[PDB]
Amino acid sequence: MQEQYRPEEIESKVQLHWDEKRTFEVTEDESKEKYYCLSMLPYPSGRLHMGHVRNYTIGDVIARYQRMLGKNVLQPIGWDAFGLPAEGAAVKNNTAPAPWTYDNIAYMKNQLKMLGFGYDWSRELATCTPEYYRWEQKFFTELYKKGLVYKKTSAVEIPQWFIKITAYADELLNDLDKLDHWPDTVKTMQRNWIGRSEGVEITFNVNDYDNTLTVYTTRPDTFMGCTYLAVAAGHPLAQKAAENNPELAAFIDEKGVDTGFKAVHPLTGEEIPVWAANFVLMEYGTGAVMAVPGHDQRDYEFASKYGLNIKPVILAADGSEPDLSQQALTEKGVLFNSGEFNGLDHEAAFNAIADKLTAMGVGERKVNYRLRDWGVSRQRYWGAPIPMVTLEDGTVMPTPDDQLPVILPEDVVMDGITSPIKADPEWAKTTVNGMPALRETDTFDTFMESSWYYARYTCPQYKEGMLDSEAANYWLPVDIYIGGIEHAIMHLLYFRFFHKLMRDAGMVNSDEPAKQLLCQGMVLADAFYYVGENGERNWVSPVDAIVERDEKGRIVKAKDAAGHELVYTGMSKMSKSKNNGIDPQVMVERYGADTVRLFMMFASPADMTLEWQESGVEGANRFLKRVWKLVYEHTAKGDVAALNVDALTENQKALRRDVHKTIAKVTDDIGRRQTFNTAIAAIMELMNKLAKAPTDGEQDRALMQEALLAVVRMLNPFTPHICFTLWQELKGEGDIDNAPWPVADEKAMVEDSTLVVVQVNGKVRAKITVPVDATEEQVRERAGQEHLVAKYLDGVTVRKVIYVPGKLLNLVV
RNA sequence: GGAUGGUGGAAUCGGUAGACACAAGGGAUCCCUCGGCGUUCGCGCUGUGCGGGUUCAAGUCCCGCUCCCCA
Ligand SMILES: CC(C)C[C@H](N)C(=O)O
Ligand SMILES: [Mg+2]
Repeated sequence: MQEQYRPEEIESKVQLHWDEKRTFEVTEDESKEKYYCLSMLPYPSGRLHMGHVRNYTIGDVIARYQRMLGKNVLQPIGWDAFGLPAEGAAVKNNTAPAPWTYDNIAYMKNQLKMLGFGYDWSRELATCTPEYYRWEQKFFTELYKKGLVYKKTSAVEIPQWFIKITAYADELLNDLDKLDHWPDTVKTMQRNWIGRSEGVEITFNVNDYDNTLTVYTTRPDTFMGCTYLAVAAGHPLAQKAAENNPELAAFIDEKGVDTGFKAVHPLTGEEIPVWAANFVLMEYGTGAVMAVPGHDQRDYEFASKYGLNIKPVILAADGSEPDLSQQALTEKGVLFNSGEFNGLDHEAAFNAIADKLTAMGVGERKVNYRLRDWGVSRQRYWGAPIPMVTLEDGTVMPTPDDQLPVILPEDVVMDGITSPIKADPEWAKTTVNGMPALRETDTFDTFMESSWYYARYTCPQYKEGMLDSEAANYWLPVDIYIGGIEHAIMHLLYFRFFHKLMRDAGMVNSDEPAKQLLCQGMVLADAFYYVGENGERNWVSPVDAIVERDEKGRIVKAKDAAGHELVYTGMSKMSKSKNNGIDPQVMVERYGADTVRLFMMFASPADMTLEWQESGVEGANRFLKRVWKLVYEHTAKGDVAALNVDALTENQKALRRDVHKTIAKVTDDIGRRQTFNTAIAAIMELMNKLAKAPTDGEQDRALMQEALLAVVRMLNPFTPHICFTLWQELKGEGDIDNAPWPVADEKAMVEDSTLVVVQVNGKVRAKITVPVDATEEQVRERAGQEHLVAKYLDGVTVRKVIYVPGKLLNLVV
């Protein structure tokens, strides 16, 4: 064994062994319990950033741990390879999107291998390849035949293809209650985004107008407080009046403008004015609202700006008429100033007033949803072509199966204005049923590829369909999905929906794609800036800052190499703007992958923010050098005898108890609690003890052998290169990757003594060690033999005692 | 959601606050030491943002407070 730990001499050799032996390649083995650990696949942007390293380190810890528990673990990797960034870069360089993408994949693939993530590389997918995207083209035609896809002109104004996600709204909503192992914050975000609401549609007659006008409200209980109506800019009434009204005609093309039209409030008989307003969405509900400025903030502002009546109809929480001098009272409450409805509380008032309007035939209950259909068309080159075609006679139909995939041409030259498949008017020309035809030139929203990759991983070379259901149903649902909270209302909603569409096409037999979602925290770093003589802030990398600390270590002044004085702004999100990014490649090359992985798992709980500190990375590196050292010194003395567990000293028994208690804690921390920082802390604390243990007698050496074999396994999911090597040095059986996770020996953990905390009136006065089965009377006796306790008992009376067996004695005195 | 030492963080049915690490400072990569005040080196007093309550006992439970356009 080498005396020096040299990650450069170890990491690449171990990594080649994983490739040569295909260690992490797995099949659908029905004799093993499966575990599917998935991390969100990266965009091939150029290089890994620290958030990738944290995300993928967390998955790999879990994947390697679950393998050591004896599960059959799938951990796949791939590339979300279409999208805008490659078009930018093709343009800026001499190039095309494809070759730039493929070069970035190679480079980042190598980075991921250098970090030693145990991926099933045989299942690696790049989404920009036709062997991948053909299936989303085929599935899209299937969706179209099922009635779930349509074309419409909208604005986000050009024609677009839409998938009917609103047909699954109620299921996407209901199923949130099955996702106990998703964070509440993500579930709340999706609930709010889907935005189901229960309201009322209300119709008014309008003076001098051939039609009625209808609004949607979730607050019909405030209807007697309605002093005006507001319509969206592009509303047919708003448009009708704008014909004989310059001001309004002027406004539609851009706050509000009086239509001049008067609506008849149907409960009070009063005429109220109809405005056109910019806060009223033509797309949601009817594109018109009944304005209640006393009780909706937005209506409150509009009324104020135009001097419209503000009428109070809801009492304050304490029963008092509200102060609307400042703002709306939005709190639901008891009605007043509302005729027959006065005194009714919210729920009663909602239903009373809905019932009346329904009976009068001017309103009705209505469920609306904020969720819109999913616009999947993009006027961009670097994406999967939409498999639709237009015949000469005008009929739009799917691309015929015998012309799928519709291949995006990769050898193109970009001009930066127009898509090459759009600029070359020959590309669109095709033949269907003899009759000539035009194929769609738009490409899919890139969220298309990421919405099903997690399923394709289960059968990545299957040629007979998007999925081989037997394989998909073996692996799915994903057991844990790791990726950031920022995907909550886009990818994390789309992948739920696409799972359900695949279920309903018969391809999978489960309702939800992932059991647990773990959202890892952001990685932060110190940020500094100086003010140039031009008054501009120039941000200086903490890498490049020279701080100087006070007597206790607080930063109290700082400069760059150029002598500029720096203001310290604390820890912040890594970015280009603040100049505080840390390149993970530099740190892997400086310290080795194992150091980097360990620091990132150690520094903070996975779901909390992580503060990068090079001094912590250095600390992680030193710890690994201490582990290396202990194993070097122990293995230098050769083979060990069998441990004799019955003849151990009390000191030996305590160290062994510490080894096994550590096994139990680290097990519970990694597997149940998912607190990896405290797992590592427990291993460090044990390692400190082990470094102080004798190692000359045969028994001391057998005990050390057992401890080190346990420690190297426990560290392995974090630092697998060093551990792979240390295990061989210890003469552990086979490769560490398939060694069993240590299980704590209950006999080793039995205590023969226990520590009792002796309090006198609630305040600690001693801590005594007694035989483990000492009785309450014996503990008491012992407690009063302690001068430190007795001096608080001197000439005073014990009123009672509290005893928690083997733990605590409190003398109340 | 949060608030615990100079910092990151620990404390898992209320029961030894500050594990582990960093910074630090000192001594010879190994040993210590380390919340604050005092110390006869045994400990004592005090302490989890502030105020109150419950309890033999509160970081943990209760109440109040201060602070980081979808109709
Ligand atoms: C799952 C995808 C939307 C993830 C994306 N490729 C990213 O790195 O965030
Ligand atoms: Mg503080």
